[PDB]
Amino acid sequence: FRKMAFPSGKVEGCMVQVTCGTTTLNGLWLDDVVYCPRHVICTSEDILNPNYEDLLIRKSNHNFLVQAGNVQLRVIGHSMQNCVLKLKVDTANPKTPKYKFVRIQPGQTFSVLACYNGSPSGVYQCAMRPNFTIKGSFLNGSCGSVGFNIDYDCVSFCYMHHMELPTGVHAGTDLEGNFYGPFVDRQTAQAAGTDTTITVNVLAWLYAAVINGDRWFLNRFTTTLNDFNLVAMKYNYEPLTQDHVDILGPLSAQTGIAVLDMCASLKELLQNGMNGRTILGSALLEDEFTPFDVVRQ
Amino acid sequence: FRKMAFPSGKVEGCMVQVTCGTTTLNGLWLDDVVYCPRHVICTSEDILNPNYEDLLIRKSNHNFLVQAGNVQLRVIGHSMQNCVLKLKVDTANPKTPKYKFVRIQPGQTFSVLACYNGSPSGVYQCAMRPNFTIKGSFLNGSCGSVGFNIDYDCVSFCYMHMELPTGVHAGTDLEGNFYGPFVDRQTAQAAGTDTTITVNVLAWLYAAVINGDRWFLNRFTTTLNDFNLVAMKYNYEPLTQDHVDILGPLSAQTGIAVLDMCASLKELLQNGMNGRTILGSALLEDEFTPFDVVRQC
Ligand SMILES: *[C@@](O)(CO)[C@H](C[C@@H]1CCNC1=O)NC(=O)[C@H](CC(C)C)NC(=O)c1cc2c(OC)cccc2[nH]1
Ligand SMILES: *[C@@](O)(CO)[C@H](C[C@@H]1CCNC1=O)NC(=O)[C@H](CC(C)C)NC(=O)c1cc2c(OC)cccc2[nH]1
Repeated sequence: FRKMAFPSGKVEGCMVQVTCGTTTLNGLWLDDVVYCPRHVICTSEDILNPNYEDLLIRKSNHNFLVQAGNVQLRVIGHSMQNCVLKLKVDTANPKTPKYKFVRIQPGQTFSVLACYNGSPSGVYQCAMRPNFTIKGSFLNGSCGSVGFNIDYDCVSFCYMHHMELPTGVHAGTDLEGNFYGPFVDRQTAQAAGTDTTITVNVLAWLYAAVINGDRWFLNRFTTTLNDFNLVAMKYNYEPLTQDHVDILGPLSAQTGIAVLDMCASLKELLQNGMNGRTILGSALLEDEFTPFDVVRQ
Repeated sequence: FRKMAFPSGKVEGCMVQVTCGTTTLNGLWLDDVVYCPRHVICTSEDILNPNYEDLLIRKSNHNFLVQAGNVQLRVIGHSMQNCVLKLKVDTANPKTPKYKFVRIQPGQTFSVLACYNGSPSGVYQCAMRPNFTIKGSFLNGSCGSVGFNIDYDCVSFCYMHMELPTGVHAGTDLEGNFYGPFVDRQTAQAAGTDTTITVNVLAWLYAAVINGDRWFLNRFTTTLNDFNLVAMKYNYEPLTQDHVDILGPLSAQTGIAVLDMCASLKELLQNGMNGRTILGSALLEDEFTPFDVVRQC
C-alpha cells in the first residue's frame, strides 16, 4: 500500500511556459485557452500590493510570450477570472483531454504535476488539508503547476499552484481562480489557520492496513460516535459524521470490522500512542488516503 | 520531502496488453518490438515447473494477441531473452521515446507505472532493496508493468514486474534478468534478509545539513573499511566506491567530507538518536537517493 498518483500523460500534453517581462511561470493549455496565475503580469515591485485590474488593462496581447515545447503560441486575447489569467491563443491544443474544472473539498486528494519552465518534473499525491493548505513539493518557478484527478479518461482539474507559506506548506486556487483558504496573491508572509487531522482518512488507512495483513492495533472495545468525536476534537482531529461512517461501509464490510470498532482502535492509538510500533511502514498516523483511494488501490 | 515519481506520459504511450490463450499481462512497445514476461505462454499446468524452451517451440506468431487498446498489432516474429519474451510487430510505435535499458543497483530509486490490461492505473516511486525486492502496490494482472527513470527526456527502463509471500515484489530488468535470486515459477520464494540502504541514509543526512539541521555532525572521521565493518553489525549495507562517488555532489555542496559524514552516521548507529529528530523524524530514511535529494533541494 503506497501513495499512488494518477498517470500524468494527459496533463503533460497541456503544460506550457508563460512569460511576461521578467517573470515566467507555467500555464495550462486547453483548447485555445492558456490558464495561468495572474501574478505573471507583476514586476518585483508590483507584487507587494498589486492592483490587478489596473495592471492588466495596461498590458497588450503581444506582452505575453507563451511557449509549448519550442513553438511559440500567439496570444490573440486575454481576460482575468479571479486569480487566474485566461490567454486566448490562435492554436487549439490538439492533445486536450476530456476535462472538467472542479473545486475539491477538504480531505479529498489529488495528483500534482510539478512543472518548471513549462516542463513536467514530477508527480505525487496531495490532500487538501482542512485548513486549505497542501503539503507539496514546489520550488521557484513552480507556479501554474496543476492538481487533478482522473476518472475514465476525464481529467478533473482542481488546483493551480500559487505560493509557499513560511511554514513550507503550499497554497493555490481552483481553475476558476479562487483560492482555497484565506490566502491572497500578494508577496507577503501569510499564516494558515490551525491545521487538523482528517479523521475519516486515518480510519480508511487503518482499514487499508487490515486489508494488507496488519491487525496489531485492533482491540475488543467499541465507542459511540459522540464519545469518539469528543476525544477526536480533543486531539485536533476533524469530526466524524454519519456520512463518513457510511462512506467507510465497504471497507468495514470487506474487513468485517464495524466502523465504531475501528474508531475505538483509533481512540486507543490516540490515547496510548504508537509506542514505537509502525502501521504500513509509518510511525505516524497517516491522513492523506481517502476511503476511495483505499478501495481504488 | 515527498516521494516524487517521474511524469509517466512517455511510458504510458508504450503500454500494450499481450494475451496467450487465457493469460493476459502487460507489454512494452518500443519501435517494432513488444517486451513482456515470458510466463504469458504458460498454462495453469505449466507454471509450477515450466520448461520455457519446449513451451516456446509449440508457439507460433499467430498464437500471440498484442493489443494497443482494442487495436490488434500483428506479430511477425518471437524470441526469448532470459525471462522476457520479445514479440516483433509490424508497426513501429510512433510514441517511442528516446530510451535505454539499464540494470540498476540496490538503493537506486525508480518510478513504477502500474498497469492492467495495457491500461496505466497509477504511478509511484520505489527503491530497490539490498535483497533485490521492492515495496510495490501490484494486483492480479500487473505483470509486465515497468519501472523507469527519466533524464533529459531519455527514458531508462530498469524494471519489469512476482509478489513474494511477504508481500514485497520481484522482477527483471528489460533483458529478462531477475534482480535477486528469484525465478519465474509459481512457487513460494523468499528473499534474503534485508538491510538498510547506507548510501541513501547518508544522502538523507546531507539533506538535513542543507536545511540547517546538523546537530549530528561530529568531530570524527573514519576509514571506509572501519565504517563498513561497523555498518554490518547494525544491519546496514557496506559502502562501495561507487556510493562514495555518487555522494560527491552533496559533499561538495555542504563541505562535509563523505568519510566525515560516515563517522557521524557511525556515532548515530552506536549511540542512537537520544530522542532527537532529524528533518522532523525519529527514523532515518533510506529510500531517497543522492539524486533524489539534489532534485528536491
Ligand atoms: C511561484 O512560482 C511564482 O510565480 C512561486 C512558487 C513558490 C516559490 C517557492 N516555492 C513555491 O511554491 N510563488 C510565489 O513566489 C508567491 C507569489 C505570490 C502569489 C504573488 N509568493 C510566495 O509564495 C511567498 C511570498 C512570501 C513572503 O513575502 C514577503 C514571505 C514569506 C513567504 C512567502 N511566500
Ligand atoms: C502477474 O500478474 C502475473 O502474470 C502476477 C502478479 C502478482 C499477483 C499478485 N501481485 C503480484 O504482483 N504474477 C504471478 O502471479 C506470478 C506468476 C509466476 C511468475 C508464474 N506468481 C507469483 O507472484 C506467485 C506465486 C506464488 C506461490 O505459488 C504457489 C506461492 C506464494 C507466493 C506466490 N507468488
